[PDB]
Amino acid sequence: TRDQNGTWEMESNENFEGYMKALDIDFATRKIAVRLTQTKVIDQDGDNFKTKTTSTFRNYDVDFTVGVEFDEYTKSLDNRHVKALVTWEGDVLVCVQKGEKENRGWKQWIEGDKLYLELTCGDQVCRQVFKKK
Ligand SMILES: CC1=C(/C=C/C(C)=C/C=C/C(C)=C/CO)C(C)(C)CCC1
Repeated sequence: TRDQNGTWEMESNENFEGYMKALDIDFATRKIAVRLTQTKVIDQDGDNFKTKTTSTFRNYDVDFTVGVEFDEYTKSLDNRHVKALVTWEGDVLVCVQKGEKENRGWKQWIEGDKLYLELTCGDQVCRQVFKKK
């Protein structure tokens, strides 16, 4: 169902490098970042989300309200401005990031005690799995 609250520790990371390549993240950053285990912290209250994604290298925080379009500045990533919109499709949390890159966004959902994240940009898809701590 729709409750994504918790501290979530990465179990699997697939094609993170291709996704970052599609974002044109620089070589040295990609090569370090592809090594790392991530932790995701999600505070969800009704439609209000506060998320922190953490690694030993760099963190990325984004806050949003479901159904409310917002300007996302991807400073720790590819450093672009996108117009993001997060909505529910069934119990899948879907984000479209409109801007320079085509097909850019992500989908996040819970199955049991695991959180699944699919990150897309261009023709690249990264798939992550996290275990609830
Ligand atoms: C590329 C890249 C990273 C990946 C960040 C990502 C992919 C965060 C996704 C946020 C989402 C989907 C929030 C949903 O609640 C980190 C900062 C780890 C290391 C440096 C470069």
